[PDB]
Amino acid sequence: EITSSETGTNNGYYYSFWTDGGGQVTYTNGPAGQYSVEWSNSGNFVAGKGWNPGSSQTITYSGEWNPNGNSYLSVYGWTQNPLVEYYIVESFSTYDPSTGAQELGTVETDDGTYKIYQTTRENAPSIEGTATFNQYWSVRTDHRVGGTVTTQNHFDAWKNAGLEMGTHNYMIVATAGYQSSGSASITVQ
Ligand SMILES: [Zn+2]
Ligand SMILES: [Zn+2]
Repeated sequence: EITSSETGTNNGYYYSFWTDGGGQVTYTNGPAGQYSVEWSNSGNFVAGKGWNPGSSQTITYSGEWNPNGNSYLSVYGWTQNPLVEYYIVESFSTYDPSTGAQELGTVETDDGTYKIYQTTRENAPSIEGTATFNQYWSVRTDHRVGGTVTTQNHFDAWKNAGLEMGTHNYMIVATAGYQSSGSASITVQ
């Protein structure tokens, strides 16, 4: 359906499709909370459906995620003032996003354990344009596709660990890839 970056609202869900234009990345909206993405020798992309703005709602999602190479399935979003990109990583394939970060703790929620990390990005694409911003990570120890994410438990754990959150911008269930191929079909319930 679309092959270049776009945001909108479809069947009552915010959607964000971002690609740096590398290889081929194809996104489609489905009924209700559903989206599909297919990608071949991609650059960096992030795609999904959810809310704008995010509250700190309990997310339920279903579907399938079939990467061949580097990909993450995550609750993904932004805060503003301060500018923060955050990830609650449910699965990653061939590359752990927290590589080269101090573990700041763990949080137990939704029948799993998540390792907490903070990174910085310098002169990087953001919802505000080229910027410097912190990235917060919750990375599940037992990878899964589907289930419940109690986002407030992650936000509270990050704040407990001294990681400041801003005003919530969007929050989506995202499929991310980098220099990989794959497909995914995800429904936000
Ligand atoms: Zn995995
Ligand atoms: Zn398992």
